Amino acid sequence: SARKQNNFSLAMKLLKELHKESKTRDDWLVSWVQSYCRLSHCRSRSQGCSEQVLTVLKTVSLLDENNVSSYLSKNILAFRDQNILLGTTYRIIANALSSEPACLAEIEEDKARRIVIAGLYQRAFQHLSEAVQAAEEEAQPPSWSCGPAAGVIDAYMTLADFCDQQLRKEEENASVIDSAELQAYPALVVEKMLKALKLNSNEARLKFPRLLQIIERYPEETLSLMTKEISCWQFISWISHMVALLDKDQAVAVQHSVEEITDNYPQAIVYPFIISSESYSFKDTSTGHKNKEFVARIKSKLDQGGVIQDFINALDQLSNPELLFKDWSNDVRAELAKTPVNKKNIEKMYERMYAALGDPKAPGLGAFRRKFIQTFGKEFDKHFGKGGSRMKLSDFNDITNMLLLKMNKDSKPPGNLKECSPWMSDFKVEFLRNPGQYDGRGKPLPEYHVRIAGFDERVTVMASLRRPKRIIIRGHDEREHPFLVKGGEDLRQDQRVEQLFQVMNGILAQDSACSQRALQLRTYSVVPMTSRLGLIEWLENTVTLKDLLLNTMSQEEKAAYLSDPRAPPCEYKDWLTKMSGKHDVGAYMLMYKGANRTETVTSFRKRESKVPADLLKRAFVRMSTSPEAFLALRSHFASSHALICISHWILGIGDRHLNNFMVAMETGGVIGIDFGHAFGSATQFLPVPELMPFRLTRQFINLMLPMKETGLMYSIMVHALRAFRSDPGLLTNTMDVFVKEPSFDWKNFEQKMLKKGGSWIQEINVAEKNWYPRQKICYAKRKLAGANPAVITCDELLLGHEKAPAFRDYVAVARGSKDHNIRAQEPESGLSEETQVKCLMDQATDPNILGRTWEGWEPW
Repeated sequence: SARKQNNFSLAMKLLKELHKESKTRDDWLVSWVQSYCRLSHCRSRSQGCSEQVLTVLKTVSLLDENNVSSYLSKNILAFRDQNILLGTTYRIIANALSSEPACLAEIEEDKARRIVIAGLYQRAFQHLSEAVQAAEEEAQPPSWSCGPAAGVIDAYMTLADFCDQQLRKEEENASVIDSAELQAYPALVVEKMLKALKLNSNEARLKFPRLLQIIERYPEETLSLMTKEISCWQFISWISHMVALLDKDQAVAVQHSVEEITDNYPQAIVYPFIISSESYSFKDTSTGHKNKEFVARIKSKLDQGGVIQDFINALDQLSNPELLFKDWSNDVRAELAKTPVNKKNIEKMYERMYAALGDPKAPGLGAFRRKFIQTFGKEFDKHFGKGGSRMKLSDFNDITNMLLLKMNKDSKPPGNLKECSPWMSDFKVEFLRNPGQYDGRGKPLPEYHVRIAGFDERVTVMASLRRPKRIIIRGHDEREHPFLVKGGEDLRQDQRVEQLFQVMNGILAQDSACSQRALQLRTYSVVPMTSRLGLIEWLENTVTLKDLLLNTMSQEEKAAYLSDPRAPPCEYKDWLTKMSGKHDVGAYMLMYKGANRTETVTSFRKRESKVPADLLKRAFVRMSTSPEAFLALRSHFASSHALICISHWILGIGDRHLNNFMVAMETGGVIGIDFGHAFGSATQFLPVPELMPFRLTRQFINLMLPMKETGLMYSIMVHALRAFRSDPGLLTNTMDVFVKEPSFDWKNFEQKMLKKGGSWIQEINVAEKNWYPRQKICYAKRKLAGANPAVITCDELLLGHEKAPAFRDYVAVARGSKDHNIRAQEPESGLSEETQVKCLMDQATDPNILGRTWEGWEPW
């Protein structure tokens, strides 16, 4: 139990006090696997772990043979011993081995081949990985010996994870002998898999569909074993991933999941219901028509008692008007350029809408009534009487901006309260429906389902871009539950975002340091629905901190705050127009001189951002009823804010404005809501050249007051990194599948755009046929995950487009600005553990990289 301690020297004296004591022979065995699980802990070193292995390997076979002939435990113990052979095989990247006479040859080849130059320099990887290949197969007898469950899983997994890193390492080179050994592993992926899983490590199933297309899939391994899956539950979390793939993905291989979906349709019918609708896609050709017709009957297997969905959809449509217009003027115009598509695709985009406008007095919408459209669709029955009856002309693409604008001046008058005349509110339950939300955890768990107990007629509009509309679901289990409305949003990437996010805080559990001081990161449950719509969960008493800044001005310092924003785009926009002629781009490539920039931000960010350093902590005295809980919630304020800069950086930014992650009034805590841009796009993309990793506003550290030394405390970011590196597979294997997979995520992010506006969306797809990375994201992404510092070297390397002016500034700012200020020159582009963070916080408040920036992005 001493080994629990995450410190090191302690387990050294204590091995000695159990190593001496001899009276039992089996005591000394546990002392071995103790000393070697100890060996495993120090293996988090760089060369130290290897050294420990070198020392333990000399004494691992030293007394192991002597102590006992065999044990169920000895065998498992043998498996553990084999485990350290992995610490041997790894690490040497063709480097110069330090001066180790006598010791190296003696154990490099002789201790590696059994159990010179012909086998090492080019082949030591094969010598060592075969000594452990033959050692791991000697962890197969736990499959034949019955026992108490626990030990088999520990090796089952670690067996497999040798082969994932085997296969992706194999995704770099190809030969004939590697392929014969590569034909010995991939059918061994399913065996370590399953084996009556009792503790879910779900990442493995997900990598596997990729394994069925990269080679000729294995029907039998997938047919036999996968029906014996429970040998409860587990049918869930893997929810959406399969249905997409089975219908069209993987051809015939994809079908093996139709025995999956129907070995999982019966139990928990409730969940895929909401998605499988969205997962229609399409079906093609001949041998799949036999199967397309099959799951089309699986569709007939779920429309029963599922006759309630159309009504729900009608209600959402009745609910919004502006979202439809913007999902209309952009989809209509310009997409009729190129080669004209008058096929079935462009005619249905009508039926989604132009049929939702020719039927408000017709049976299409006689079953799903609206009231705003009742007048509007009637005001729209007339204009569509002339605009719709078709056309098929291309010069009128530009003329549709006249009509849209006219109806925009007719769509802003309405949008009023109540809105219980659109019916959907007065939907109720008859004969017990002869409910929203779902549970996706592991384990059986029945009675979990909430039941909808009608709505409340009252509603709330909350103005923000798309103008969403808050909702309180009134519910069965004697409680309520509020929701929000985003019917234009493709809630799918943010879906996996939170999945990857409790992958995150699902690793913050297990580290002694992280757990010690209790440091988790709150997130919620988006619920996507049928691609064209979706809703979102809504906590209480949280708000945008921007309002904690407005109401703290008081009409006094608000007459001094009315113009406070005004101090940027008056005094800062003027300083643009002197840099170059006024416009939208900012002519930021012309923005030159590196000290002039530092002048206007050391001068104007001081004079301005000293007004809200007071105002901030002054919004922090109101929060405080008494002077003792103040040092708890300003405290938890950082407790949260540090877990996000570090976190979002790994994710690919948070890009969240002062209204895009919200603070909670009651207990601080900064759950972040914005998830539009991801990875490098927010800076890699040309339409908006914006660069900064996290956000650290000059008047933020100001809040902490005399927190100038370091920041976030050197505590936050070091517990942070440390938890991120210690287990690779998870965070790693999660993003790697998240990409390359969904068609929306890539090349269709050009389509995810036109969000703010549309002037950005053009000239992207034509200039971005070089945005097909997959292999240059993830590799350079995992070196990010903690394996590399660089930080600066990362961004320049990240952007492909020539940067005559922009690239120099980024390189100049990342290293040059701080390289005469040494925050960026001296940290190596090779490796450093926590150094990269010290500058990471640094390479943000540098007034040089704060100067040339975006307006409204709250850059202070």
